[PDB]
Amino acid sequence: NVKYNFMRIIKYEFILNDALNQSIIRANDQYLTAAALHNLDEAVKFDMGAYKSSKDDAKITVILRISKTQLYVTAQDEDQPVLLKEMPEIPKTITGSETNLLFFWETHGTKNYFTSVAHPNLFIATKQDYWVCLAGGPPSITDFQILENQA
DNA sequence: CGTGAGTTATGGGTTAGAGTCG
Ligand SMILES: [Mg+2]
Ligand SMILES: [Mg+2]
Ligand SMILES: [Mg+2]
Ligand SMILES: [Mg+2]
Ligand code: NA
Repeated sequence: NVKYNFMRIIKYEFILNDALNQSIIRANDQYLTAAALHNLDEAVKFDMGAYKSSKDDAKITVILRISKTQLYVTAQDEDQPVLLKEMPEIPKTITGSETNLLFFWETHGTKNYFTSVAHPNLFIATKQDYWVCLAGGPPSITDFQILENQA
């Protein structure tokens, strides 16, 4: 059906801050969480890879990688934590169930939203005292600020 | 450093137009 093809990395080493000034950080080895940080060196740094679709998608599709690693952000289902998936190289071709690696990246001003290609009404979301999850919206926080050049 | 008339559209350059590329 729909196929996604990797173009290139379009953003290196950025930080995601939610609307509450909380940065995404590593929770353990599997998950991410969010926390208010004084020192942004504890914040995860991300790379963003752009994909084209085989059809005229409305919003650009991206993959999110933890910078200087082989760990890619992967969606599960609603209210479940995103998973860090280890991969030898960035996937050149994505279709079928592997679209859980991909997100539509939309901006509303300075606000950035990442919706699962596998679940287009679910967002990367932070929730107090819990891991970064897929969520439909409030009370979860779904709008992020992108802090660039944070290597 | 990235193709080949496509999703040609774009937040963007990748957007022209078959020819560079090592
Ligand atoms: Mg998580
Ligand atoms: Mg494609
Ligand atoms: Mg997804
Ligand atoms: Mg989001
Ligand atoms: Na489009």
